[PDB]
Amino acid sequence: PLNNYLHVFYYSWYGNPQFDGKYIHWNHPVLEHWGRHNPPDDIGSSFYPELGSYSSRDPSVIETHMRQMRSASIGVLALSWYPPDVNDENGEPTDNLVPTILDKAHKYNLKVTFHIEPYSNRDDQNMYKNVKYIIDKYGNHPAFYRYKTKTGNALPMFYVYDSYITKPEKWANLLTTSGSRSIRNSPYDGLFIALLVEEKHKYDILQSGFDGIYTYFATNGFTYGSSHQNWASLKLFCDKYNLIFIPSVGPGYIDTSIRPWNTQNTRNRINGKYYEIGLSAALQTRPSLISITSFNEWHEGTQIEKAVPKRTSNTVYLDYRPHKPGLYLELTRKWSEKYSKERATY
Repeated sequence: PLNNYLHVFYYSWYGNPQFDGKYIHWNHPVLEHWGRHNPPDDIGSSFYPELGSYSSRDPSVIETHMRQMRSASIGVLALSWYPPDVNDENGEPTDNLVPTILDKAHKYNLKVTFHIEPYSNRDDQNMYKNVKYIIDKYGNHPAFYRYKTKTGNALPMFYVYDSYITKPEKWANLLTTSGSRSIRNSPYDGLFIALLVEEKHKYDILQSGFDGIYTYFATNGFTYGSSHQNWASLKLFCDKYNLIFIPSVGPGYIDTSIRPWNTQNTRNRINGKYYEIGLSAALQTRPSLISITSFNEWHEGTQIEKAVPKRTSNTVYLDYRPHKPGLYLELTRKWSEKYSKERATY
C-alpha cells in the first residue's frame, strides 16, 4: 500500500539532445560562491543515473520514476515548480510538464504537490497569482494532492523554498485573514509550509501566517532546521503553535561537482546507515508528514533514484556498491511501512 503521508522532492528540470535538443541541468555550471560539465560522460553529479543523462520530458523516464516511487511506498511527489513566465529556466517551461507528470503519477495512484521555488521577484502578489494558477489548472486532476486537516477540510499544500526572503508583513497580506490579498477562506486556500533555516525564523513564521514548516537540507548540521539536535525542539514548537511539522530526511549529501568548496556539508551514505539514522530521527518526532530530500537532486547527491557504477576517462562517480542500484528505494519502503504503522496509532 502507498504511504499517503510520505512526500519526496522531485525535479523535472533535466534535458538531453534526443528529447530537448540540448543538455539541460546535466551540463550544470560549476558555481563560484553561494566552467560547465560536458554530458554524457561528464555530468554535474557525483553519482550517475541508471537512466543515464536522461530527459525529464521522456515519457519512459517519467514512467520509470513513478514505478520507483511506488516501489518505495512513497505516496506523494513534491514537484519543484517555477512559474512559466520567469526567466529562471534554460529550456521550455517546466510547468508545461505538470500535466504529463499528473497523468503518470495517477497510473500508479501517486499524488502531486507543489514545491514553490525562489523564482525571480517572488512576492505576496505573484504568489497569489501562482497559487490561483496551480489550483485552477491542476486542482481538479485526480492526482492533485490535498492534505486532510484536523478540522476534516482537505487543502492543497505548498512548500515555499527560502520563504524567509519575503518579510512576514508581506506574507501576512496573503496568509492572514484580513490581508489585502488573503487566500484564507477562499477557493485558493492552502497549507503553506515555510522553510525553517535559522532558529530566529520560528517567530517570523508565526508572524507570517504559515501553516507548517519543513527543513529540506539533507546534511545533518548544515542549518539549525536540518540538524537532528533540533528536531525535538521544532516538534515542540509546531505542537504549541498548531503548525504542521514536516522534517526532511536525506540519504547523504555531496554537491562538489557544482560547489567544489562545499566539502564540509558532504555526508557519506555509510552504505545506507546515514539514511536509516535520519529516518529514525524523523519517525520518533511523531510528525504529521515526512519529506525525503530527494528523489532526483543529482547535483547535490541527495537522490534515492537508482544510480549505477560508471567509469570514464576523465570524471569519477560514486555509486551504491556493495549494494544494488535500488538500495535507497528498498530502505525507503522499510521505513515507509514502519511510519504507516506508527502514524496510525498517534
